[PDB]
Amino acid sequence: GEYPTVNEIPVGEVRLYQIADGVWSHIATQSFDGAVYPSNGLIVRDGDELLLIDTAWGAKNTAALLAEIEKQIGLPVTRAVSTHFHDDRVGGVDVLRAAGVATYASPSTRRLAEAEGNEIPTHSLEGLSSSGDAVRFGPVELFYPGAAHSTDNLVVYVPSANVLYGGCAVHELSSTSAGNVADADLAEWPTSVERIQKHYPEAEVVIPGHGLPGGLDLLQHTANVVKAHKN
Ligand SMILES: C[C@@H](OCc1cnn[nH]1)c1cccc2c(-c3ccc(CS(C)(=O)=O)c(F)c3)c(C(=O)O)[nH]c12
Ligand SMILES: [Zn+2]
Ligand SMILES: [Zn+2]
Repeated sequence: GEYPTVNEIPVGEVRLYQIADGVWSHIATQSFDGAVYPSNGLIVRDGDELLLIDTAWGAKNTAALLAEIEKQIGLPVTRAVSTHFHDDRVGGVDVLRAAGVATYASPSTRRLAEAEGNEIPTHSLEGLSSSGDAVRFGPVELFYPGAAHSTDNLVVYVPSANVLYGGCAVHELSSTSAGNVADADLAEWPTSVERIQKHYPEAEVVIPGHGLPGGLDLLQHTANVVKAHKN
């Protein structure tokens, strides 16, 4: 019943967590540079189909994700959106594509994934190239807040449930630094978070790219930890 953590997640297994009616997060763990991390994605019911947001960080994790969705939900995943180009978002796209899932990302994400040697979603999401842009995609809205954790990071809102999935632009309340900042814009990140706060003031649940969901406080906390990292 509590939100899953690594201590409950061996690398290779996947857990789902009900967030709201027709909204789950998925949680998996992965090793990277000799340390183990959790990471989140999202599942949104789309009538009798499912929309997936982000892979489960790796090929075997993503296969395990699909099997867990079949066990717990039993509806087919038909589309997936990756919210930036790092392996915790696109690693497993090849598994999805071989399982019949149509994979999508912004052109920016596709270019960055290709340049870095990461797996590449098939379809380009236009209409997201300027900060503040939003488009509909099934039961969600996709929003480009500006550069933050990465230049291409997207945010996802589920209007039926007022669920804000921040992806890696948003950190959990317990965080003590801004995570993996290799590709970040620390100077722009607070402005991008401010755009998220102005756009989605009625968000009830906020989900970070890694760690525990909470409320709107995650947004201000993220700005605070990023500013202190920069300083
Ligand atoms: C898949 C990959 O993405 C980075 C990358 C760079 N180049 N290519 N891939 C990745 C690999 C390994 C670790 C991470 C983390 C991370 C998240 C939170 C904390 C705890 S905290 C907020 O208090 O600091 C952290 F310590 C690290 C992130 C992210 O922050 O989103 N992305 C990671
Ligand atoms: Zn990332
Ligand atoms: Zn991340």
